[PDB]
Amino acid sequence: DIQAHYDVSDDFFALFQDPTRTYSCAYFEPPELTLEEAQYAKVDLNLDKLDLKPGMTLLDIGCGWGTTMRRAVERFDVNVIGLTLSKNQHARCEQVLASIDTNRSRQVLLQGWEDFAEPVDRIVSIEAFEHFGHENYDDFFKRCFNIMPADGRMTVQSSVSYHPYEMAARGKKLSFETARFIKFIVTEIFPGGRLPSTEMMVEHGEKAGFTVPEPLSLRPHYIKTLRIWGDTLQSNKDKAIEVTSEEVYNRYMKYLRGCEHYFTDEMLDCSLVTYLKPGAAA
Ligand SMILES: Oc1cccnc1Br
Repeated sequence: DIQAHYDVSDDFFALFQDPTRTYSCAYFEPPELTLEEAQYAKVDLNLDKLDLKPGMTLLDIGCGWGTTMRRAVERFDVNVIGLTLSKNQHARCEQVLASIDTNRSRQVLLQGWEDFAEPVDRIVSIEAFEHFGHENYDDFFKRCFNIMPADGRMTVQSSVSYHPYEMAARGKKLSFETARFIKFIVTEIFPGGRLPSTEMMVEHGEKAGFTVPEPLSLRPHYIKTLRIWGDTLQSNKDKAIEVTSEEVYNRYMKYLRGCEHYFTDEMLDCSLVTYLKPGAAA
């Protein structure tokens, strides 16, 4: 109920996101890409790590509006299974996947990874991990390990914080201030969320039996992403307030400007972590 109060219509998000409605870090490689092109570049950055071969099945955990799954089918000629908890995203994904000219299997399930136990070749998860909760991390990596073959690979892209000990080292004043903003994100933007640390993402993966190379930082790309999101929301103030309220407009400008600030101050990061099964190709 208190959390439900923070429910926001998809129409609001459309007033600050690119036409694909991607609600995650873009990849500005090369630097001159538009937000929309950078969102396709981020999908490619993830898929290009997964050693995907024709006829494999890719699981997308938190499949959004289906952009990742569509690009995987079109680029790699693979079957796809998407998991989402959003009825609207589910509806859109079925139609996105049905639209694709292919013989490959395309499936979208209105459920979480907890209830998913089908064999898959590869797994991608782009900024859903912040919504799982710390106590679920061992079950998540065990599930992911067990449903993949000997050459399995997974990418998880997640916003991350630092252990309070690490935060204290970079200024106490800045340490408490960051913790408070994180509390705001996890209360008002992603209610019930939890930012993991990169160390947590890595060590939970290793405990489950994965090889974990050095994670890729997307920090500078998230700064560019949040700058464009904030500037776009600000340019649509009138329409955003009209579609929601002044409260919600102020909340999301605080979020977007705030994240840009703490990413620039290197008190937040965004990690793309690769998880390799022992039999993964070299
Ligand atoms: O299973 C979950 C949990 C949270 C967010 N998305 C998914 Br799919």
